[PDB]
Amino acid sequence: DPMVSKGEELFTGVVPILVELDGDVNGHKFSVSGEGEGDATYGKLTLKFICTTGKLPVPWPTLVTTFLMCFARYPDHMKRHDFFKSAMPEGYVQERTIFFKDDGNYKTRAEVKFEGDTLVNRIELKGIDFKEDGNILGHKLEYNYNSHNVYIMADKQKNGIKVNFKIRHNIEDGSVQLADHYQQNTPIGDGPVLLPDNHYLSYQSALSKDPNEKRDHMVLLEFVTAAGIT
Repeated sequence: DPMVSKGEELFTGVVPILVELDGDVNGHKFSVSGEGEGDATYGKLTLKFICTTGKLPVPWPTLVTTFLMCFARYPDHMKRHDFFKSAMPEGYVQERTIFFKDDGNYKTRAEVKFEGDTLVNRIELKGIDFKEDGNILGHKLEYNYNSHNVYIMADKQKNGIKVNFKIRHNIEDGSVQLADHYQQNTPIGDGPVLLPDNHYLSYQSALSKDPNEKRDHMVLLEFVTAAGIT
């Protein structure tokens, strides 16, 4: 399939990644930069993020889903369903509204595309209605992350896809904070894209720190694999 071979071709080796994010949550403005690489053949990503404006006003775990589905590993028999890579190199826009249960919500807009040989993810984030002593602004989330499934379905009306899933953030008291994610992806180019049948992506994530880094940061490792179609 010429289309599959196209995107595939762009992600055959290790691809350098650049991440830039500008956010504002409850009047607190901040910026974050991230770098790393992705290897779609194995569905692996490795990134290091640094808050360049000082201390991050929100917990790092809350930004994991915001900070690259195009690096997912799609089994051979599911390659014709890989919307993410078919939209490259022009890219796609990834929009979300993340609802934190009993708390505020994030509104994000990201552009994911190639700039030379580098995959860039430019993000704008707006957080509103957060409680001053809730789990987010109160920094009560643990520095860890659970495994989750992301459900994908076509949105032929917009020549793109709709995505939905719930994240469970562990709270320091043993309880959990739910984050409902509503997502929409549309291509940037006018070119054709692959619209998939219903399926999902399994995500495994591990968070760490760089013992040598004095700046507020986060090291993220992700494993992503497509599934749901026999």
